[PDB]
Amino acid sequence: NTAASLQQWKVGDKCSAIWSEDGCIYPATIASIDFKRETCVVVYTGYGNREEQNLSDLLSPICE
Ligand SMILES: N=c1c2c(n(Cc3ccc(F)cc3)c3c1CCC3)CCC2
Ligand SMILES: [Mg+2]
Ligand SMILES: [Mg+2]
Repeated sequence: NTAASLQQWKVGDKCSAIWSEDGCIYPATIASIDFKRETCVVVYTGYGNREEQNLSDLLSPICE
């Protein structure tokens, strides 16, 4: 699931996310989602590093 049925984000979606150390937003792909926790792991494009994010903190994709 019911949590997933009411969730906008899905594995593989493009989003943007805050890279907290530099205070700036960057493109990412959602690699994993825990729908109970409402957390995910994103893969930042180009760099390829992974980070946990709250689903609540994901942003609309950067225009491309
Ligand atoms: N692995 C990253 C690294 C940086 N950043 C920040 C950064 C700063 C300037 C820029 F043009 C692109 C990324 C980011 C990631 C992933 C998401 C954003 C800065 C150094 C490594
Ligand atoms: Mg719940
Ligand atoms: Mg669980």
